[PDB]
Amino acid sequence: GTTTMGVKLDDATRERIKSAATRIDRTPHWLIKQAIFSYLEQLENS
Amino acid sequence: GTTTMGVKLDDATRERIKSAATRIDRTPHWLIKQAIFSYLEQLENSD
Repeated sequence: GTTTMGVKLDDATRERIKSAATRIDRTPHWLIKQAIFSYLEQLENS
Repeated sequence: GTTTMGVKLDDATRERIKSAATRIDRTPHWLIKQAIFSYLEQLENSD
């Protein structure tokens, strides 16, 4: 029960993700999932 | 330019995104992008 979804991002955003992930010793993939869970927690909380 | 990167999501996460996106009149793709923007801003800001 796992699927790969494509997210279309401009190069500026991609580079922001890469830089941020490295700083926190994470992969860009982790960073995106963390982003998703954080935003979902904020929407679902209400 | 533009790049497409694959995010590996389990079905529970995929359905949560779909449900929440519909509730806010958006697509799952938009929601993921918004999540990214919001998280990056919080990550980049000085406290």
